[PDB]
Amino acid sequence: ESADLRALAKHLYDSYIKSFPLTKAKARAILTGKTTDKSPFVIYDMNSLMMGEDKIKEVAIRIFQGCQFRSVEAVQEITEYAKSIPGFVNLDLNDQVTLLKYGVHEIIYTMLASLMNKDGVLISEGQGFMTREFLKSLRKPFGDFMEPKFEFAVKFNALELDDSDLAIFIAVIILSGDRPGLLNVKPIEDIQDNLLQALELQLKLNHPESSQLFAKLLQKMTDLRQIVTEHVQLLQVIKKTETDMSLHPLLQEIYKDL
Ligand SMILES: *c1ccc([N+](=O)[O-])cc1C(=O)Nc1ccc(C(N)=O)cc1
Ligand SMILES: CCCCCCCCC(=O)O
Repeated sequence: ESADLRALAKHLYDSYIKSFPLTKAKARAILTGKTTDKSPFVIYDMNSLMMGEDKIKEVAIRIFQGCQFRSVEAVQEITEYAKSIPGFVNLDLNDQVTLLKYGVHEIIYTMLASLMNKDGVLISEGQGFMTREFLKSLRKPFGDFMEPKFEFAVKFNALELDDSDLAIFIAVIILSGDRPGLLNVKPIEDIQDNLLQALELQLKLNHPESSQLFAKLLQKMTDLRQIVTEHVQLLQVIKKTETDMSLHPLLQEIYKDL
């Protein structure tokens, strides 16, 4: 019944709003100049960077650590959203951990796109805006850290998803079931099947003139999978380049053996 899928969609959107404080709708209002929201301070060089902590350890490292800790914050919100996905907390505890371990970066980036346009990314819960060129201008290893996220976000944002779409899409991601190590795959797939049904109906209702958006959105799951695997290699590069730099353990466990 369509009715139960709508209720699932409504449930997930509600928990998404409750777990993610900077929605795509707010981020768009911030990025496009709307009077519901206030203007970000735009970091685009070192000096504007050094005025940012007024208004909102070398430069590239300082930024990379803020990105690092800003990532843990996202994992916490994602983990809290996950708990609301019906059936998730009833799964084998070890499979929960595995679903999160693998899903978290594909969801963090997917929701991260909401904060991006081709020019840069919202930072410090939308109060800041660090330009894409300033990030690309950073020293050798960190200079290329965020570029592939921007490239993805540009293509992803072209789908023009709203938060109510993303809430279901993100749940679909978490409940994959093709994740390595999963002890009991069938109840995960039963959940994902319901979510995908929910996602599909949601996209047809919310984007009726958007042909095959459902298919096109699932295909984007390929780009996410690429980003995450690409992202871990540059992590290993920096751990060996900067012996002195400390990756958060919560994040370390995410990359442990992929
Ligand atoms: C930055 C630097 C390092 C890592 N990492 O080793 O996992 C991750 C990041 C990163 O993506 N940080 C981030 C993600 C999402 C947001 C957000 N949605 O606001 C902020 C920062
Ligand atoms: C999106 C919040 C991040 C705060 C500033 C830290 C830099 C992270 C980034 O470049 O995305």
